[PDB]
Amino acid sequence: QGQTDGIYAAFDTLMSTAGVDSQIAALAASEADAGTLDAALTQSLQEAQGRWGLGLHHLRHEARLTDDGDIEILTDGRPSARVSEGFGALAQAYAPMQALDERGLSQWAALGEGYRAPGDLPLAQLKVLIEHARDFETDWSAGRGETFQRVWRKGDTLFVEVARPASAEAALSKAAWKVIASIKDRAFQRELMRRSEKDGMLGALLGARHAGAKANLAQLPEAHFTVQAFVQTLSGAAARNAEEYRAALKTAAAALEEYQGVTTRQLSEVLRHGL
Amino acid sequence: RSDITSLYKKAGLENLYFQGQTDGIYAAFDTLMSTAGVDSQIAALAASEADAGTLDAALTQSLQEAQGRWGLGLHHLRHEARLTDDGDIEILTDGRPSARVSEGFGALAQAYAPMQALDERGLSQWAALGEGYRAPGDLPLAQLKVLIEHARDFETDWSAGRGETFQRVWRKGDTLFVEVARPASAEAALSKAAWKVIASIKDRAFQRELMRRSEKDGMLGALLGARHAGAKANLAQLPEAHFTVQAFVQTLSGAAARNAEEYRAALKTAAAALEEYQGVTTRQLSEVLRHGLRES
Amino acid sequence: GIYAAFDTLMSTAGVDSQIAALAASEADAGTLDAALTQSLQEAQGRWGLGLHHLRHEARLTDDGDIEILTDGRPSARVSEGFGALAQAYAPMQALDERGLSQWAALGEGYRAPGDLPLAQLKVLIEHARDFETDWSAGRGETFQRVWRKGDTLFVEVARPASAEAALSKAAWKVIASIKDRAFQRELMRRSEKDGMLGALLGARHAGAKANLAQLPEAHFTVQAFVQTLSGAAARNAEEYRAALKTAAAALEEYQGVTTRQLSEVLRHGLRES
Amino acid sequence: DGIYAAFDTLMSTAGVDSQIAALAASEADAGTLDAALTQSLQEAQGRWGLGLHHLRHEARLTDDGDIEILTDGRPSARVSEGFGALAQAYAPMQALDERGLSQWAALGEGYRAPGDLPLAQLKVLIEHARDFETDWSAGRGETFQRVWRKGDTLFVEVARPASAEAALSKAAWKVIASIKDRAFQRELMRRSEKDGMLGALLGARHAGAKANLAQLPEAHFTVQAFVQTLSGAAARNAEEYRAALKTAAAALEEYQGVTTRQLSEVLRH
Repeated sequence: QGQTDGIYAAFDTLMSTAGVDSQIAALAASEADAGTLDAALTQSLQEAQGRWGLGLHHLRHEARLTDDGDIEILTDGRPSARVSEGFGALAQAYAPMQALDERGLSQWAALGEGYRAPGDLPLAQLKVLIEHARDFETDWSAGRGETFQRVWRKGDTLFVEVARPASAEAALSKAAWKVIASIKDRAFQRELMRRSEKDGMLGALLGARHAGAKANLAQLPEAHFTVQAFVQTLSGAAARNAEEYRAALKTAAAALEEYQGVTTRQLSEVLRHGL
Repeated sequence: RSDITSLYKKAGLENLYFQGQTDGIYAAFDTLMSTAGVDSQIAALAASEADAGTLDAALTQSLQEAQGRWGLGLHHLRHEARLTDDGDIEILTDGRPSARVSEGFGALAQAYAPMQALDERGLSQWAALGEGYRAPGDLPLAQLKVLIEHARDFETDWSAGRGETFQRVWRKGDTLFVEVARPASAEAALSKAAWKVIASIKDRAFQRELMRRSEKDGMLGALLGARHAGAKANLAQLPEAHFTVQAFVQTLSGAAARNAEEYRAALKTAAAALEEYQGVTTRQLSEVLRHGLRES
Repeated sequence: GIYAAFDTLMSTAGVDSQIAALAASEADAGTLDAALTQSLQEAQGRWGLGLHHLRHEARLTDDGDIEILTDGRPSARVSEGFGALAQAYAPMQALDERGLSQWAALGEGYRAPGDLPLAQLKVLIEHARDFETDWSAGRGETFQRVWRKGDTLFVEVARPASAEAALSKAAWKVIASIKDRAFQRELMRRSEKDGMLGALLGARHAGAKANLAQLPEAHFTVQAFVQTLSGAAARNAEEYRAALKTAAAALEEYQGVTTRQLSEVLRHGLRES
Repeated sequence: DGIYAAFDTLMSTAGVDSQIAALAASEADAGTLDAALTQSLQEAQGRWGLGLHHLRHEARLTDDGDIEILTDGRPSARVSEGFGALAQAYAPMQALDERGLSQWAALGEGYRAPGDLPLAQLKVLIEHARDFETDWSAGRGETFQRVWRKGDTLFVEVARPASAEAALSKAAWKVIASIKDRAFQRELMRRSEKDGMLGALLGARHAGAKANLAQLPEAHFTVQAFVQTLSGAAARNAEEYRAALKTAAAALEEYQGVTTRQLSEVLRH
């Protein structure tokens, strides 16, 4: 038996947690050769990995269509999960692959086994690496505004990663907190904050019905995946220029804040529409 | 006739050169290796009945070490040597046959020439790590320190070093390679060895005779009683007429390979070893040069 | 002053220009300019730089200098140093792997093989207008070529040599002739760290090492000799062959003479040290 | 005002189909017409055998409407002045020897190789020399030949000298041998012993009529030579030269043959 096409909307919804607009349901109606879909699915998955912050830059990520219309997610050519299995299935397939420190930062090297420079490396020395080394990679270091950052290079491309780890459940809940906190009507704010004692911060925002809220509480991809990182890349000459590097670092930090605000804005709109 | 006299003289000198050498293609390879300062003892392995695989490994390891001395600039190629069924030794670069030792040493030099890319200083223009960025060879040590401590595979250009040398450094994986070079043609090396011989003569009369000759024909010609280029032709079959020590590669690994001060120490070690190897010639050639002496 | 500097520069080619004496004789500016240009052209025919296609001139300047021109344009002034002269010339040269010039003496056009059958070269010498052969080997490890310009046949024989090598050879002659065993041995030991010349001069340190690089002998040396035939001789192939022998003899002579004179200069400086 | 046809008629005597009148009738400008006039003149000079290779040949127009002829930039003749006028302008510049061959060197001042060089030697000059020139040497079939190079072009000239008067006498001969009445033929062939072939056909008086009727350029110019050129690599290939030599000899045969046949029709009509 062959499955359905809700699979494509589900994948789009998964991608949206990473800040990626994949438009796979639309491409699916274009009736383009599977090759086109496999290419689009894989491209989107790779962007998503850049932002989820699981720390799997060393793995080969790909997604393909299957004989029964399913979407298969693979790492290093090994199947990890199918979208039809649910979002928790995928995040749980990924979890054993991670190596995290007590801050939630990946301890895997983007370039793989080898030497990594220390995170506290002064800019004066990092500039020498950028200008005159070939491949190199640094460890995490503290950044501005409670972020963490690292840089590495592979071949022609320089990668600047800025991260602020958060569990999906806590990012989601904190987003609901921000929606409630930024209310001007003290009475309405108080009513919502009291409702959350029994319904939860998110359920208090009244997504829909009682069971409908459950449908929007435990199976949501936002409860399994969230934006923890942003990766900004430079190529060619730009990849060996310290000024371009600094600019990319500022860009990555700014983009990180923007993408970590999506859940708050979305829940804010939900509350607006619920009134 | 002049060609028969020359034939006799060349054969006499060759008999003297390979007197005490053991084995045939194996002795030829041992002498080839001795030009690079490598004591390979391949004939000894063959005499001890070692199996063919061991001998192949020995040939290859010795060839690689020698490539680190000859100064050809083929660090980017894989060098192998292997025994063949017809009694030869086949020399390969990147897995492709390039020469056979039975064809002579000038043939080996000719086989390598199309692969070389030497600048006007005699230094190779090829990167040891192949296509890719190379750092300036005159970086401040404070910046080269960063590359040595924290980079992965990196490479610098040649620059002058202390004592009329040239130097560069690169890292491949776990190993830091420190190369010190002072180019010198095989012919110039022969001239220098003959010079050391003449300079060491203690009989002033004979020494001044040799010097007098060295003004018209060369240093080597003075020793061999021959005009220049005649004296060279007499040695054209010997490996010393085609290969000599032009460089020395000192390696560091482990923690020492990310210690800038160990890098600075390795430069001095490599330069010392280079000067030592370039001050002496092969034992065999020395026996040849000192044979046709009247006085001591 | 400058006149002696020029005479020295000319002596590196075996050319005895005698400019210092001519100026001391109160010769007029024209006579001196003519002598400077004549000597310079003779020297160009022996330095082996390979600039036969360029016109070489030299002339006095008001401020006591000598200006050296190629194709009528200033190339260098003597007061700037001999390394500056060699540097001025270097961009104009095109030396092959043997040190032989790749330029055609006649400029653009066809050049014949240098290994051409002698019976055929005879035809070119007898019946051609302007023609030119490429380089080829000659007698006694020399190289040779020939070309025609109008009524004159030019036969060039070359034995390329490095100026620093000839300078080293002269220093070696001096050391080899020292009659004081202890001192001779001292210099021979010193010549392994410092060079042959550096040891001779005591040039142990920088600055001295740089000063011995400003010698004209460190940049120019006799590498070739050009023999000319004109009139009927310029179309007689046997006269051409004779010219090869004469030019080779002249080259051997000038190389030997200039090295011997350099040796005597260095020895004199040593004794006066 | 048939000046353009007159130039075409002059070019006809060299075997040159100049088609100049075709261009003037087509509103060609003075630039292209001067180019056409000069081009045609130059190749005609190659075949007339005048021996003026060392001079620059140029043909420009004037306001009155005539092809002014110039050599080395100096005016020499004008078409409106007649064809014999042109031949007389050229005569003082020529230097023909006792064989009808020019003594002038095509390259001008400088060494000229002797004529009778073995091909083994000439091969060398072709392969390895820069500019060179040879004197005249006899070829096959009572022809004469020489070769010279200038820059990147090799010039191979083959000639069989013949005066215009000889051209006319040969045309008249060929006409007479066409006569199908041996009696009339025998009378004419015998009359020629005192009048010449041309006089035999003139029929009134040789000495006078042959001069009074000298209105056509055929009385002043004919084909004596052919110059074939090679350039680039071909100009140093001994085989290309050898082929060019034979081609030029063949072409000369053809052009003298055609010119004779054309004279036949002119004399028969």
